[PDB]
Amino acid sequence: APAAVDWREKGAVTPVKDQGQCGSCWAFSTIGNIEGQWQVAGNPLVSLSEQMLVSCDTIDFGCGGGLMDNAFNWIVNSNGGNVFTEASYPYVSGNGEQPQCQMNGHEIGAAITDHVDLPQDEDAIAAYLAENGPLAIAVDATSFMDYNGGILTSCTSEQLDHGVLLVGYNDASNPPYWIIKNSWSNMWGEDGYIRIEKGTNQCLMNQAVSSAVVG
Ligand SMILES: *[C@H](CS(=O)(=O)c1ccccc1)[C@H](CCc1ccccc1)NC(=O)[C@H](Cc1ccccc1)NC(=O)N1CCOCC1
Repeated sequence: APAAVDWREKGAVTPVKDQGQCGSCWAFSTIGNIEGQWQVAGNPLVSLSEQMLVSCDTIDFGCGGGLMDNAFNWIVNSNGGNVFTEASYPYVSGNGEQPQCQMNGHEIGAAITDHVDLPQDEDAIAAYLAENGPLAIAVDATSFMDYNGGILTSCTSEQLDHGVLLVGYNDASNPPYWIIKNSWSNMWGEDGYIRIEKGTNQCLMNQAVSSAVVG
């Protein structure tokens, strides 16, 4: 594994989004991972549709919550592997509205075939990230609620309750850190991102790391 990687610099990460007043973090985590896997496979970066998941994934609960594992399963087993573009199916649940599922002639932005789980092992996660692109992860978000910048070192690490996107790390820092894309707009945190220390399982970040498989 290299000393640092930042997939934003490598072209695999779309702008920061805003889930709004909807518990759809799990959909943003899933979609962010697919956006990265699709780009790393050699396709142009394209923003994909969280709304598709919020409205159409019948395993998960829309704004009531969900799991990235379920969302990847729904895409593959119920939507033919297809993921619609954000342009085709824009996000409208930010004020809590939850319209019926559309499905119908939507532009297909990406396709996946499966998903994989990573071990609860920060070194293995870093190596896989560096080779393969941004990863869906779960965290305890308790300490995110009052984040105002810098690197967390004493994150509350009690119970997973939020899905986010792991986009990089930097070991050449006191302390080493992960770089995480949140879905609370670009006004939150460090332009929508948070850094947490790497190597002390901050916020339970190692516990539920996954990635879609393209091709
Ligand atoms: C998204 C997290 S958040 O940013 O909205 C948030 C909210 C409150 C505290 C901390 C973070 C989402 C919020 C769900 C919600 C809905 C209404 C009111 C309050 C909270 N969280 C989830 O969807 C979590 C994500 C998760 C992913 C992977 C592992 C563990 C958790 N999942 C979740 O709540 N469930 C999935 C399983 O079934 C029931 C609930």
